[PDB]
Amino acid sequence: ERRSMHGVLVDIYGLGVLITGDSGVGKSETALELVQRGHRLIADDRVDVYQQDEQTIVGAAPPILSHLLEIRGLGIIDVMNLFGAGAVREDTTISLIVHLENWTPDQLIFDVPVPKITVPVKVGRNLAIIIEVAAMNFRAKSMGYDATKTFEKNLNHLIEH
Amino acid sequence: ERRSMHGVLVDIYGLGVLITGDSGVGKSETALELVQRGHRLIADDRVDVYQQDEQTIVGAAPPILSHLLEIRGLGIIDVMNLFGAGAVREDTTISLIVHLENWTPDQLIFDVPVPKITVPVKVGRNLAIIIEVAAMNFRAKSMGYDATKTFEKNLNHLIEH
Amino acid sequence: ERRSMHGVLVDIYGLGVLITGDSGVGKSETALELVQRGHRLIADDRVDVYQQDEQTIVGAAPPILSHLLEIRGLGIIDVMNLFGAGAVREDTTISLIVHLENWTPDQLIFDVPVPKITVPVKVGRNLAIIIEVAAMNFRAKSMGYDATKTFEKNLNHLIEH
Amino acid sequence: ERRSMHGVLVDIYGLGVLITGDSGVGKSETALELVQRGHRLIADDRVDVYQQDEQTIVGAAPPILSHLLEIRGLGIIDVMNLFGAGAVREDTTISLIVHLENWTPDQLIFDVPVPKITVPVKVGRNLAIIIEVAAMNFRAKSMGYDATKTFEKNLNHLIEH
Amino acid sequence: ERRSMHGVLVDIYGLGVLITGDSGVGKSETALELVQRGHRLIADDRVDVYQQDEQTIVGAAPPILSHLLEIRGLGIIDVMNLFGAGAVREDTTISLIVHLENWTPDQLIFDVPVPKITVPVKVGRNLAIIIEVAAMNFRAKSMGYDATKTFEKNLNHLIEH
Amino acid sequence: ERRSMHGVLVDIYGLGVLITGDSGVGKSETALELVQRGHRLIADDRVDVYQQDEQTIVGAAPPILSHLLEIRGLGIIDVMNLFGAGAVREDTTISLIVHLENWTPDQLIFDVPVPKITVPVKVGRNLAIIIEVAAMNFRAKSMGYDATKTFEKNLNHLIEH
Repeated sequence: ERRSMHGVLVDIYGLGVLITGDSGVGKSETALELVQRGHRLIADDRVDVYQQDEQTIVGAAPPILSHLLEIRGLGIIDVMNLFGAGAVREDTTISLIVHLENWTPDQLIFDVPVPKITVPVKVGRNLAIIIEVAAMNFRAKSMGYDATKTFEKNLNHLIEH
Repeated sequence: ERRSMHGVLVDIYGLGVLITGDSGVGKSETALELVQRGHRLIADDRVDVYQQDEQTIVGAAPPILSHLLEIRGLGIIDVMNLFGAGAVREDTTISLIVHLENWTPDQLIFDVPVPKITVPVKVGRNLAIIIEVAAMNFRAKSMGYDATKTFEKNLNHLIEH
Repeated sequence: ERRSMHGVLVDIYGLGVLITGDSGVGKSETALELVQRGHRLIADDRVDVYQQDEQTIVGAAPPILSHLLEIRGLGIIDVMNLFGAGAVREDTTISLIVHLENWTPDQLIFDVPVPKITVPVKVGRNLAIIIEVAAMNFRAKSMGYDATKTFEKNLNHLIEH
Repeated sequence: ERRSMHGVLVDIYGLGVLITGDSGVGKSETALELVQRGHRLIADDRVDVYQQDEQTIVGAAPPILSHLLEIRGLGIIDVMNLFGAGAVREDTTISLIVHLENWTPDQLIFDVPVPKITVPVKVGRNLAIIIEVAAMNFRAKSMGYDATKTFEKNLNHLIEH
Repeated sequence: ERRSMHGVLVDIYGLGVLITGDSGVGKSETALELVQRGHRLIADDRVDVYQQDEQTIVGAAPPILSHLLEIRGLGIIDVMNLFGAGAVREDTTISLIVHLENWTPDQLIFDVPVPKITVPVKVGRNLAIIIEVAAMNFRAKSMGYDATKTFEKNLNHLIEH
Repeated sequence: ERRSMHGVLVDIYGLGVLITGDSGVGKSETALELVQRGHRLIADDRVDVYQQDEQTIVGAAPPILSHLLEIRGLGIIDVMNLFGAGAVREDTTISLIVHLENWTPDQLIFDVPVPKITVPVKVGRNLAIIIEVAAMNFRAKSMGYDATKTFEKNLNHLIEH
């Protein structure tokens, strides 16, 4: 079977990232900068997921929404038109989700245990780049590169200075 | 004759765009990122318009303001100095206006019926790119490409799936 | 001797810039976009300064923090890993400081009279580019190019129009 | 009336530039990097000019060639498809022409006295950027900025050192 | 089983592209600009392919060559070091091959019928961008966008002008 | 005392690089792409060096040549005009030299033992990026990152696979 979720599904560095968060927070706008930044859009506002394996989930946009993105202030926008074929992608695996929230103090998952992170929304923060970094990073670990390793490496430096 | 208006007049993709909005909203700052992004500045803070035809209006900066842009925090700035000749332009036609506002719920015009749009200002929104998109888009339509057409095209897809 | 300060120390255009401001304002996030924008990180959150001359001060990161940057939402991040060698620098001279504040109305200095500027934090303002401009500008003056000169030059224009 | 010419007509910085030169030299390929670099394509391989004034000439592509560009190795290419609306433009004024030649030693014009320059083709030369510079420059002069002026300015420096 | 081939295997837009061509032609250098341009390197100079399905082939670098790239003039280079994690990728599917040749006049395939194209090497041609375009294009077709369709569309224009 | 040399002196990543090579090879053109790429020009065609220490040499342009660059096809060019203050720099230390040559088969130094490398000039090679890499690399080593280390690291992989 399949299901539907809110949020926009972009493709960053070939990494399926599903941006989620209470309406108005800035998911469509952020996905627009990401697309403008060379990344691929799959689904905006509403996403149709269809689990492929027991560890791999796929998402896509409902037929009507294809190649489209709404943005409070300009309304519906065809990214294919404005940016060319490299701004859209039919389907993709959701390898990570980013929940855009707001403010408080501070390795989650979701609907079929999928890597998830939550970033706060506040003045002076480019969500587009933070999501770009979030992806680069997630990808970096998969290869073994971790902040912890570098951190353990720095610690030696002192001990053995 | 001629007249003067508040707001900054940038040139995006050869498209005269006049950014307007209550002081402090971020018109000069936004025009600074647009310039840094390769677009041309014509007039900042105050613009002198002089209707050419009955359908074409032109705008320019008062002599003193030439090549200058003020920014709360750094004061007056000469864009010619910091970015070179490609960051400034003497005059230009105002083909579109963008009114930067704030928040509520939701094809206007103005002083000689000129295409106009209003975008809300709120955390997580790169006004510079939204204005860049606004221009690309306005330009796209003039060529026939519309979200509606793509939308009607998607609708068929289902009907004739 | 030496001392320690809060704030992040980036290197922009070979210009040592120390970003300061009440926690949460967005110094680490902003330094992350600057790094992503090709600039070099020296120290994040905490900086260790060691005056070289009576006019030249140097700053560096405590051994553990080396190559690292924390960001509310992704935690500790190794910029060397994500961006390569050109995103980090061991030490550097602090030629300018930028204090990120908020709101009110409106050529300072500090601990060994060092050029300083204060920029307000508010929606619709890319601190990363403003700091980039701040640096370009500071650098421009050192070469004689000033807004004042251009301003005096524009004034003639009228007088001798 | 109208006429037709060989060469590709790109739009750089809103400046109509008609690239010409013996087949195989690299006009289509170069116009492809320029388009990829954010500039607008008007006509490739063959251009249809139609003088507007006695000082202003306009050029456009024959209907079939619209939005297309051939490239030895990939054949016909639709730039609208690959790059979006901002990669094409219907018509434009030819303000400058650049003749791509080869080698020898060293302010021309043409068919209705139009500013013209000739650049040599040889290993280690990015024609795309040289044409970009050629345009920026042509534009810079129109505003008064000239190498000669800067040169006369440098000369004083010594005399009055 | 598996096999080995000459040429470099880059990842462009998530598209496995295997650049081939007589030594000295410029495969490593070109892959270096592509990496510098944000694309991922998998294997340089020598590639180890291992067919996954009967329609899908995979390629990777021999253990020693990992993260490395030789360039006549600088010798061996670690792209991970210079550009960060986003410049390398362990393995990938070879969806297309580009054979860099030279000169003569003018839909091939190879070892398990894989889409292939041949581009000529000659002054005034940025192989990096042509390969970038080659990929965008190959990808564009898979989605239905073709030069032929646009061409048939232009033809109507006249017939029904 | 002081002396003069041929070649152009650019500043890449704050690294003084002196490009040398038989006239016509493409030093000025290459330095033009580097400047366009955000790097700083110090001296073109002719450089005036003045040894500071016994290990540190400085170079600058003769007063007349200041801010200027000649390019076969456009003649003298003022980079300050076309690109802004960030395209020029008064003086700088020459930390590396790159000799642009041509073709044959294959850790030098010079006039006060200065790190030197020689790169071949041939179709399909972006000298601008190779020089950019050359600098990043030289800089990377100074920090300990070497291809050899990564190479020794890869070798273990097999031995201890």
